[PDB]
Amino acid sequence: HMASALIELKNRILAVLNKLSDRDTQQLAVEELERIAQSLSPEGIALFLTCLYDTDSQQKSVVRRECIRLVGTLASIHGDLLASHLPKMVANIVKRLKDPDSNIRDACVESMGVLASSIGSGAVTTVFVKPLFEALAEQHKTLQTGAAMCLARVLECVKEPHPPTLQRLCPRILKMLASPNFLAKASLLSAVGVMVQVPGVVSASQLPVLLGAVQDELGNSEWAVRKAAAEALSCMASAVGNSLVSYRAGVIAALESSRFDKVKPVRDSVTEALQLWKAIYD
Repeated sequence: HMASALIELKNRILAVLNKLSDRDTQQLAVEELERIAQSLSPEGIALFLTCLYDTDSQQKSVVRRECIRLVGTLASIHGDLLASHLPKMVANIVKRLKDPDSNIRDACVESMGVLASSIGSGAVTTVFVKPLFEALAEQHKTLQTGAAMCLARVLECVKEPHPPTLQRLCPRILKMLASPNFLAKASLLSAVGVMVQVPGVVSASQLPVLLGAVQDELGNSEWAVRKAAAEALSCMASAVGNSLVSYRAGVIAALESSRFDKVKPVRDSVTEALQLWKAIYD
């Protein structure tokens, strides 16, 4: 009775998902799919997700771009009633972090924001972050650059950020910054820039350690990692400057050197940061 309804649901969904391939029908098709998603049982949800997870797999770009968006769109329509699926959902977005396609990457980040804001205190935040760390541990660049961007988007969107679980994170970030086989330092630096702006993510006692870590990447030989390092320093200035006044002399000294950098984008970045660290009073 219900089970044959689900087969008929699948049929209706598949019928629309094929309209995502043709480009003139693409938005008709998403609109249809969002309408299908608005009226849906628990079991209809699970079926719908299923369909998204399969069509996710590796066959055309616009299609999996849009299936990733709809994982997001689901979350924002149903909130908590969709909560126990969160792990399969996260797992299925992280899987696509591997594609060296920035359209997919953008979709993946965006959806993770939506998930984080829409769905569900406590170790809800665990179910989002563990997969990203496992991703950052894997040795691919495309993957760890993207997991870095998701990690940022997630922390600034998460509705109820358990600080305890979030504060056990800074140790592993330090470790990834220290290692010289970490392939994504520039993006991970960016993420630190966001994380210090997010109340409750970095305990004040870990800020100084992390400032060291960041300031050391002004000596990296990837110029994009040095640029990112300056930028992260600017972020810590306007965000937590006054928390770090003791270290101010240090940072300005570092940057007074770094501003002579061979590479204009590094100079330009170091310049903004220097002015900002010079601007702290409070």
